[PDB]
Order: sequence, then structure tokens, then C-alpha cells
Amino acid sequence: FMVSLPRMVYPQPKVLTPCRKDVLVVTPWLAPIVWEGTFNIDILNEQFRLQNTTIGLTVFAIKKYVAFLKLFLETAEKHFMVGHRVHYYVFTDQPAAVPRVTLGTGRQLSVLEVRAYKRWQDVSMRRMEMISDFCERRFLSEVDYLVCVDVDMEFRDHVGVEILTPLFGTLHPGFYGSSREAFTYERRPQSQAYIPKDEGDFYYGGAFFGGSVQEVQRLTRACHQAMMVDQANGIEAVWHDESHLNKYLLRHKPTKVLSPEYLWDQQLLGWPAVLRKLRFTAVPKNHQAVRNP
Amino acid sequence: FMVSLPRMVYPQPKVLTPCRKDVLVVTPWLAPIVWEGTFNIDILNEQFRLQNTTIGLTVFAIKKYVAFLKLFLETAEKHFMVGHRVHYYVFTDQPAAVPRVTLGTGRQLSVLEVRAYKRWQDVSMRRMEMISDFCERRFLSEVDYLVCVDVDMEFRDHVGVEILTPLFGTLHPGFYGSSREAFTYERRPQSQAYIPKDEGDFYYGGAFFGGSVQEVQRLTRACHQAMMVDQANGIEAVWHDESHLNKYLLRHKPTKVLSPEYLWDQQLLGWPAVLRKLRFTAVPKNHQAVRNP
Ligand SMILES: O=c1ccn([C@@H]2O[C@H](COP(=O)(O)O)[C@@H](O)[C@H]2O)c(=O)[nH]1
Ligand SMILES: O=c1ccn([C@@H]2O[C@H](COP(=O)(O)O)[C@@H](O)[C@H]2O)c(=O)[nH]1
Ligand SMILES: [Mn+2]
Ligand SMILES: [Mn+2]
Repeated sequence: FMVSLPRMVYPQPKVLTPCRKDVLVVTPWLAPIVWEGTFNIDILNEQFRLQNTTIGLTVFAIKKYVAFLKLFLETAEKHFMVGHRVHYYVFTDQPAAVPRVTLGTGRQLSVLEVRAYKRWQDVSMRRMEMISDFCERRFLSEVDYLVCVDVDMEFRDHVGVEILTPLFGTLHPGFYGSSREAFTYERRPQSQAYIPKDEGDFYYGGAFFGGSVQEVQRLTRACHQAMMVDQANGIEAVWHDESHLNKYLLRHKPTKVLSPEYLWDQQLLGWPAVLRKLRFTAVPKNHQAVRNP
Repeated sequence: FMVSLPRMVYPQPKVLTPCRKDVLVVTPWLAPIVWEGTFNIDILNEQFRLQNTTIGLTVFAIKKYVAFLKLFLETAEKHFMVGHRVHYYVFTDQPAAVPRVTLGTGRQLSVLEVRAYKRWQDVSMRRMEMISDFCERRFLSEVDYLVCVDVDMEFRDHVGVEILTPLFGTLHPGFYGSSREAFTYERRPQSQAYIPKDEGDFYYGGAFFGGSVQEVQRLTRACHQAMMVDQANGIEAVWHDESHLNKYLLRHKPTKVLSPEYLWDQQLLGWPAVLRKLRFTAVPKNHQAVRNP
């Protein structure tokens, strides 16, 4: 049950004025595509705070990637769901290396110790299994929504309740303007992640997805089960968990899609005019070195 | 639980092309505004048919308004939710005057006998009470969604599952381009329907609203209870049930808003360029005569 919003003064929506003239703001299945200019955050904050919404944020920091936690968490404190209840879940093989970051009121952090796989591909892929497992261990009783992100990132601007919905994916910053033929889906029919050249809505990034706990558990269980089928068949999808996420979200359409404001790499892509805000961005990195002993 | 969509071939969404350049397609609280060009009905039909969705349609035909049922129901058979399960609920004081309209497979009609109030205003307003009552009598066990419409209308084009959502209102065709000061909300603070001049998102039409059974029961109960408070205080809202609906949807934002394609009067308003389709339209009528003995 939802109580009534209080009286609020804000600009009237303009029925005969598009909120964006340069981008698609709704998918063909009527899911909003979240860009700056599409939402009034004051209305949304009221709606979600009147439900005392709690957001869980999962992040994996395994092996050398513990080095990214301090900036990740500091900047999440500035920009992620401020004003709402937040529960960070840091999955790591090195509990003692988690930095002591000062948290605002109503925000808490749990360290979840997990094993480290040797190959970065397996570390990345086994997040699905690990998130799925903890949906029973903790998440269903502790949070309303889960947001599942890469750690080698920082928040630069607001990431708030405008993202929350039963199931969301994020447009990958390398492909948002691309034709579906150019998307790097898995193209081998032998893999469970296979998507034909004439199928696909978007290329979603594996580095930022989420939803209600129930929908995230479904997604993560399905992707883990598909990756186990592939393993038994001797195939590993071209882009690992991201390939399986794309297969899942083709077949199970998300109820919101986040624009690349929410998943960006300024070193590789700059700051195009179509991005009014750069919210969550890659940290400069030496891929080989940091993924390797 | 939602099964996977089958493989489908359709045009790729265009991230860098607005689906409409002339209208707002999402509200500031991220609810789609449903216009032609915003949705791929093939995707939506798959999603809703994989849930074996049943839609209830309520219509009141009391006193002389029984004359409107034949065209209403015939045209609903052509255009309303075709391919899905439909349950029509005809509320009337004259069961014997309900025309025998031939229904397609999977579609059924129930006649619900109710009393006739003398004043058209009370007939119109007491729909809230009557819909609310039947949410327990029948609707919760029989349908997934309810769509609640005026009878003095006809379907001219597709009205389908693109409208379905937890709670929807429809832009009134006389006000979709108007400033909120010009909206004919109730403006007397003594009424429960009161909305100040600096508040309001849209002017919704009382002639077409709906949602899940749970959300429609909430809306109708709240509006009936507010109309009973007003009656005890000797005030009747300026536009009756429509005034109370607007108060409710200001305080409880709808999860979709239908464009005026879905509620139109061609005699009074013509066929503007902004309407690509005229879906559900007024029948020519003599208001005084037909609302009177
Ligand atoms: O050695 C590794 C490799 C990957 N990851 C986790 O998996 C995510 C995806 O890997 P990458 O593409 O960012 O390297 C990382 O952001 C990080 O959360 C680790 O923690 N340690
Ligand atoms: O005598 C009346 C007056 C109103 N209505 C119902 O209430 C709706 C709203 O009234 P009106 O504004 O269309 O006249 C009508 O479409 C019809 O469904 C009746 O059935 N009989
Ligand atoms: Mn990364
Ligand atoms: Mn009418």
C-alpha cells in the first residue's frame, strides 16, 4: 500500500514538447530509457522514500581489484541513492583489504568472503553464481532492489531511484549508436548465449544491471545455469557474463533501460553532446597487469 | 514467473532517434505516455499472452444509455484486446435491454443489475462505488486488469495491451495542450477533490481509466469515500467523479498515461495532426435529452 504524495510545486509537464529531441526515451515495449531530462527526481524520491526503499549494491573486489574499492565506495557515498537506505555487499577474497570508508546515516556495508578464480573471465562470470546464492543468504530479507556493478569505476554524478524497477539493463557505451549486426553478441549457435544477426534490441553492459531481488535472482540463476551448460559443452561465450546477460534480456525484456550516462569510459569515448551527465565511469586501468598475478 | 519470449524479427530500436518529435512520451515520474509510434504491439502481445492475461471492461448503461450498448460492444469486438481474454461487465438497471452482441472466442459478457439514480451526476459518480463493490464480488477472481469507460462511445481503432499497467489515466481531449491553471479541477478548498492552481500534472478524463484489479479497487474506493465526505459537507465537485479521479491521480501517480488517441470527440475537436489514430471516440448525443426522462 502506497500513501499519498504530499503537495509539491514543480513545473507542469509539457504534453506537446518532447523531453528529449535527440534520443529514444522509451523502448518499443514501453520501458523508459533513463536519460537526464526524462525525470523529476523530486517526485521519484518522494515515491521511493514513502516506501522506505532499501537498495543493495553488489561489487566484487577479488585479487588485485581490491585497490579500486576506496574510490568506488567514497564516490558511491557522494552520488549513489543519497537519502535512501543502502546496503553495500563487497564480495572479496581479501576481507582485510577492504578500506574503512566512512558511511552516511542509513547506509551499511557487509563483506562477503568468496573464493578467487585464476582467470579473470571466471572471476567475472562467477559473479552470477555468487549473486544468485546470496539472494537467499541475505538479499531477500535485507533489500528491496539490487544493483550489480563492476568495481573498477567511480561515481561522478547522481545515480538514484530513477533506475529502480523490477528489471533493468544499461546501454553499453561502446554500442549505443550501433546497428545490431555490429553488436558483439555471442554468434556461435553452440552456445546458450547465441543471438542471431537479425535479433537484438540493445547491447547491454555486463558492468551495470539490477532490479528487484526476485528479478535479479532469476536473471543471475538463469545466466549461471546457461554458463554451466556451455562449460559442459566446451564453449565459453565471447564476452562471458555480458553475453549471457544480453541473451537473458533479449528474451526477458527489462522494465527500464539506463542510458550510457550510467556506464561510461571518458578516456575511450570522451564527453559527447548526447551525454548531459557522466554518472558512473571507468577508472584508468592496465587490463592485463591488474587481471594477472 | 514469466517464460522466455520466442525469437522475433522486428526493426531494431533506434537509440539516437526519438520515437516522437512532437509529443511527450514519458512523464516526469517515468510512466510511458502511450501514443502511436511508441510501442511495438507484437512484442507487447507476446508478453501479455504468455501470462494468459484477462481484461475486464466495465461500462454503465443506466436509463436511456442502454441505447449506446450495441455500437459500444460491436466495436469493442473489433478493436478492444482482440486475441486476449476479455470479460465485459455491463452494469444496468434494465437487464432485458442489453443487446445480444455476438462475441469472439475467449470473450464473455456479464450483466450486473444496479439501481438507477435520478440525476445524471449521481449515475456518473456512483460508478466508483459500484466498481469498488464488484472488485470483491467478482473482479479479483475473474480478471487481471480492469478498464473502466463511458458507454456513449465507440471504438474506431486498436485499443490493446499497450494500455495495461498497474494504474492508468487518460489525457482528457479538451485539455491535453492546456496549462494547468486552465484545467477544470475542483478549485474550492471545501471539497476533497480540491487542487490548487500551482498543482497538477495533467487533466485526466473520467471516461477512461484502469489498472490492475487491486489498484482500480483502491482508486474507486478512495474516490467514493471522498465523494461521501463531500456529500456530508454539502458540496458536489464541479466535474463529479472526474474531479475526484484527478485528485487521486495527482496524489497517486499513474504508471502509464494514455494519450487522447484513447479518448476523443471528433465532432468537437476534429482530427489534429498530433493524433495519428483515433481509437475511442464520442458518439453524437443530445446531452440534456438523454440524461433526462
Ligand atoms: O581479478 C579480477 C577480475 C575481475 N573482478 C571483478 O569483475 C569485474 C569485471 O571484470 P573487469 O572487466 O572489470 O576486469 C571487475 O570490475 C571486478 O568487480 C575482480 O574483482 N578481480
Ligand atoms: O443516465 C445516465 C447517465 C450516465 N450514465 C453512465 O455514466 C457515464 C458518464 O455520463 P455521461 O457524461 O457520458 O453522460 C455514461 O457514459 C454512462 O456510462 C448512464 O449510464 N445513464
Ligand atoms: Mn570493469
Ligand atoms: Mn460520456
